[PDB]
Order: sequence, then C-alpha cells, then structure tokens
Amino acid sequence: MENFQKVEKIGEGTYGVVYKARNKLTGEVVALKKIRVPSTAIREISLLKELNHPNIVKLLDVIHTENKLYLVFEFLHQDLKKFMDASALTGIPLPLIKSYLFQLLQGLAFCHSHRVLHRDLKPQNLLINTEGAIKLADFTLWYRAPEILLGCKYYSTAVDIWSLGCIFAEMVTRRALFPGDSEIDQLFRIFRTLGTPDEVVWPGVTSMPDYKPSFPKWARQDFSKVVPPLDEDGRSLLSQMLHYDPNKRISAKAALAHPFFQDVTKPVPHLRL
Ligand SMILES: COc1cc(N)ccc1-c1ccc2c(-c3nc4c(N5CCN(C)CC5)cccc4[nH]3)n[nH]c2c1
Ligand SMILES: COc1cc(N)ccc1-c1ccc2c(-c3nc4c(N5CCN(C)CC5)cccc4[nH]3)n[nH]c2c1
Repeated sequence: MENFQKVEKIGEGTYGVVYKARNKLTGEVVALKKIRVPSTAIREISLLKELNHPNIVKLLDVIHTENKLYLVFEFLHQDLKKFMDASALTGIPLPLIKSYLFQLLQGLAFCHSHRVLHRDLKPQNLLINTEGAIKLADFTLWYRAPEILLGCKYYSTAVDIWSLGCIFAEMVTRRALFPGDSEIDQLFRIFRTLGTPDEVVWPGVTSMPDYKPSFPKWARQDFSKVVPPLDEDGRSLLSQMLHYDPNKRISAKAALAHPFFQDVTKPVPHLRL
C-alpha cells in the first residue's frame, strides 16, 4: 500500500471503502478498494483479473498484504446514478439509452459466457466515461430478481438480465421501476405491476422456498402504462427481460439480436466532471 497515494474517498462499498488513488509505480489513477482473509477468496478474485472486456471495469491488481486485501481497479469518472440525476429534467436521449443498454448487454453476455454473474447490478455500479462507454463495476432491493426474493439460492445469469431491465425502465421514465424498501414490499411492488405469478406463467413458483399461498393476487398492468413513451420494440425487449420464469427470461446474447437495436449507435454524452 505504500505504493499507493490516496486522493479521496470515492465510496463506502458493500465489503469496504473505495478511494481514488495514484499508483506510485505506474503513475496511474486507480480506484482502490480496501476489503475488511480467506484463501478461497484469493483464488476466486484472482480468476476475475483474467475476465477482461471493454464494458467491464478492469481489475488491475490484487494485493494481499498484512492479512489485508486491496483490490485496484481501472478508474472511471462518473456513475450512471449521478448521470441519471443530472439528466432528470430533460431525460437521457433514447439513442444514448439504447447505446448504454446495448453495451451492458455485451458486458453481461461476456461475463455469462464465462459462468460469472454480477448478482447486484444497479445504476450506482455502472460507470461511464467521456467516450460514450459504460462499464459494469463490482462484478437497495430495487433491482433484485423475483427468484432471489422468493429464496432461490441457486439462481442463474437471468438475475442480471432482470436488474438491467429495471435499469432500462428507469432510464426511460426517470423513476425507479420497483422502489421497494423491504423484501416483501419489493416483491409485492413487482406483483402489482407484472401480476402475482402462478404455475401457468412460472412453473415451479409455488414451491420456491419463500413462496406463500397467502400472497395477494394482483392483475398484470400494460407495459405501455409502465414505461410510457417507450416504443413497441423497447417494450417488447423489456417484457422479455422481465419474464418471471428465469428460464424464459431473455439471455444477454439473444437480447443483443432484438430489433430494438436495429439502429443502435454510440453517442457521446455531455459529462460535467
Ligand atoms: C499511466 O500508465 C499508463 C498510461 C497510459 N496512457 C498508457 C499506459 C500506461 C501504463 C504504464 C505503466 C504500465 C505497466 C507497468 N509498469 C510497471 C513498472 N514500471 C513503471 C515504469 N518505470 C518507472 C519502471 C517500473 C513497475 C511495476 C509494475 C509495472 N507495470 N503495465 N502497464 C502499464 C501501462
Ligand atoms: C469493488 O469495486 C469494484 C469491483 C469490481 N469487481 C469492479 C469494479 C469496481 C469499481 C468500483 C468503482 C469504481 C470507480 C469509481 N467509482 C466512482 C464513484 N462512485 C460514487 C458513487 N457510487 C456509490 C459508486 C461510484 C464516483 C466517482 C468516480 C468513481 N469512480 N472507478 N473504478 C471502479 C471500480
């Protein structure tokens, strides 16, 4: 760590504080996470160093010293949450929403092809640069897939597609799709929009660990009401990302081929830094 000069505290993460720092050896400005250590951890994290892709924030170095673990990452200057908040009066233009969605699907398609899932996508860990890029980082209950909320412990890559669908909707409407403040409030916010799931639409749902037959029965709403002026291609894609049954939920790879991306481009955002 004497090889790192802390510049400022970036965040108070899930497993430790994150600082903007300078690597004194290379001169590079990096994001440094101090984890608050298991050997099983070292090996798992050491693998993620290899997982390199333009839409995944790079793990540059893993430093294990004095029974402490420091993870050093590529640094980006802004997160999607900040940008969403800054774009709130006007909205993010559709071409940039589409670009960001496309890129995140590429990142996910890459990760998922290596059997690695994110598990906790949210605007706060999606990072953007001045080039029009958006990147997955860390690779709130608002973005949690229903199978996680229903107690499935062996969930799949589909959980990330759900979270991204929630983020897509939020970019479009400038409001969170399912802003729950408890696990059951989250689940019931989902049910009140998409309908209480049953064995017809989600085979196996009634045997999920935390499923209760006493769940109230709500009817499904029209997507046109849920994500207004989003066009039919967008709503079609969103509907497939938000399928209850994780086995019917669209994959990242299939999503990339959806007609919504027929005219995708890569605009440059206006970033105030
Ligand atoms: C801001 O850095 C960049 C900006 C841009 N735009 C482009 C490239 C880079 C860049 C720079 C360095 C590196 C290294 C690297 N160098 C060293 C090292 N050197 C450092 C040089 N010298 C004093 C002797 C000791 C010592 C130990 C580990 C190292 N790893 N790998 N990849 C790099 C990429
Ligand atoms: C464990 O962290 C990781 C794990 C993995 N596996 C992969 C990546 C990362 C990672 C995380 C963050 C960053 C950043 C960065 N974050 C911010 C930032 N924050 C404040 C608001 N919010 C709460 C978060 C965003 C605000 C301004 C500038 C920033 N730059 N650069 N690189 C990172 C790499």
